[PDB]
Amino acid sequence: SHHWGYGKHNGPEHWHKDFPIAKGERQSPVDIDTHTAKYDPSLKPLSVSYDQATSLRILNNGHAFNVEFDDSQDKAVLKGGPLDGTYRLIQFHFHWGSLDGQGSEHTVDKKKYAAELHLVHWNTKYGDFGKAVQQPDGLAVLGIFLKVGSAKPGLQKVVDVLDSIKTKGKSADFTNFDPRGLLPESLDYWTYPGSLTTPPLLECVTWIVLKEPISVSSEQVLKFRKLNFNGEGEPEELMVDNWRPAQPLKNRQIKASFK
Ligand SMILES: Nc1nc(Cl)nc2c1ncn2[C@@H]1O[C@H](COS(N)(=O)=O)[C@@H](O)[C@H]1O
Ligand code: NA
Ligand SMILES: [Zn+2]
Repeated sequence: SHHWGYGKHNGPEHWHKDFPIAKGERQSPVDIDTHTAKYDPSLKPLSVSYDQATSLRILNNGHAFNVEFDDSQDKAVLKGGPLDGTYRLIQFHFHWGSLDGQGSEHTVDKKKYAAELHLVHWNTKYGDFGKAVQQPDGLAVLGIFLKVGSAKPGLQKVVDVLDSIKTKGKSADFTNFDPRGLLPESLDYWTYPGSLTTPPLLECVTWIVLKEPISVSSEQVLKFRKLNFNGEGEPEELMVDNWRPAQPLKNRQIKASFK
């Protein structure tokens, strides 16, 4: 069993030893250089259809927390933009910092945001998530940057349950949460082919990164930083800086949906 994390001893610079694809040709995240990304007038409109989303549970996995959805049918899907076909929402999670100046995985002209939200979807033509991650077009991850300013009301239900899942392996019922409340106003985006940003680092993701960040309050993000990487009763290691830094772009082009 693997023992990866974000510390000096088991962090991103170590991952390549168990997961050699870490040094691959389409690794994520990347820096988005806004003056090199090209507007692509042929990107179709992005369609976020979350009306029938069914959230189930929230889990501290020792790396982040995941809000899990019922993906047994087409209840919450992402279509359009660069995507062919239908991608089903399976979960969302975040990456964040110890301080507001770092936390995001993607960067924008080298700017790091305080946090990044990842809504993870799988291509329904592959039948299940485990089959989808074996395909170059198996996943679509919608990435949303968080900056610290005004509170995000649609996030507070998440923040308030975190006290009940402080430590690794803890979960809580998390029904009737509406992920539409985490979106910015604009769906303008950048897109590029990449990977999972955690082990196993599989090169199966179409990344769609929204240009407009959402604002969250310092109180909201401070509560993210009170979670623990450790399990119950173990010495406290605060769950902070659970982000992978930018990876080489290699032979890839980042496309913009907007001028
Ligand atoms: N052992 C594993 N096998 C497979 Cl098959 N998938 C896995 C995985 N461990 C994590 N995942 C997924 O990868 C996302 C992280 O990557 S991210 N930041 O969204 O790019 C996580 O939340 C999960 O969905
Ligand atoms: Na916003
Ligand atoms: Zn992620």
